[PDB]
Amino acid sequence: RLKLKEINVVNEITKILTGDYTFEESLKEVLKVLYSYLGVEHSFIAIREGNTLRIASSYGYFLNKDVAFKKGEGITGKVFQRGIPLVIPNVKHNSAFANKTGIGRLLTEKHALIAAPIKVGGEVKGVITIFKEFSDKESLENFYQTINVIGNLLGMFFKLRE
Amino acid sequence: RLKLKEINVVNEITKILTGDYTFEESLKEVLKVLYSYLGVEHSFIAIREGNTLRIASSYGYFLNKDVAFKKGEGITGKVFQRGIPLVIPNVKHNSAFANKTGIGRLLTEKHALIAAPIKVGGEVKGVITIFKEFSDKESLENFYQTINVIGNLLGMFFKLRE
Ligand SMILES: [Cl-]
Ligand SMILES: [Cl-]
Ligand SMILES: [Cl-]
Ligand SMILES: [Cl-]
Repeated sequence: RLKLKEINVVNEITKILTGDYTFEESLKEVLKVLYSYLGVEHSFIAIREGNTLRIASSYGYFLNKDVAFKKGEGITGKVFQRGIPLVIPNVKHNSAFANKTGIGRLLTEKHALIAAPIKVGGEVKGVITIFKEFSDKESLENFYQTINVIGNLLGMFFKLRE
Repeated sequence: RLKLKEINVVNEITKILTGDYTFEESLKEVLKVLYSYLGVEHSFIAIREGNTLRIASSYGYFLNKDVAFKKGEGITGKVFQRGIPLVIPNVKHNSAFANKTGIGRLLTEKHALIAAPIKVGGEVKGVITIFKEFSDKESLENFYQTINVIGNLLGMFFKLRE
């Protein structure tokens, strides 16, 4: 049951983020458990450097990639600017998908992209972006609720670590 | 749509808890938004002092009531002990309901009790307990996930405020 895995992964992420790991190690471990609990094969967390977004931690294909997004740039960039999420089914062939890392070639037709804002005091400080396969648009919409929760936990972690 | 209100209340709670309100005002405001967004008319957040839980904040019937729970004592005490949630339909008539606060006589048969742990580093530091009417076991299960999420946000907050 997916909901059961979602409950458990949220609990586990809270345990990690209330621990004493470094900022970078904490983010990395969150993405690792998204893989091991929820099957998220590729993901990253990008952090604001003023008006630009830079990948701070990654899992899967984004390892050893140094990428940046400007406000309005692609899916992640729009989420950064507006502080509202984007849920994009079959992203491989979506027009707004900027595929800034050539990851598209590595996706299938079922992969969706969900990008959610990370907010502190209601202001966007980062974005979490994940790729995961879905068979129908309804299951995708449900899954977004969980990724939104994780974005919020990350917002509290950003506050915690100043 | 309920899912939409749940998403919005989680965002709002994160905004409150990453702000600068006092510890007690923050907890109270969380319970206030549970009422305003999700219709939760009676609730409390209890915090661990030594090895006992004490009510730190309350809303509705629990206002101005001093109540302590020991590990294993009643429904809230069991969540405290095991660090796993309880979802009790028709709590008014449940054998494990200690009805410490005598709220029982004010509840209808439709009221459920949902109690979720508040964990820091995986250790139980408190419990959030809510009472709310439901018309079927199914919608109760969905609602439980959201209360669990709020317990996790509160865990982050407890870490934030030392
Ligand atoms: Cl840990
Ligand atoms: Cl009520
Ligand atoms: Cl009880
Ligand atoms: Cl027990």
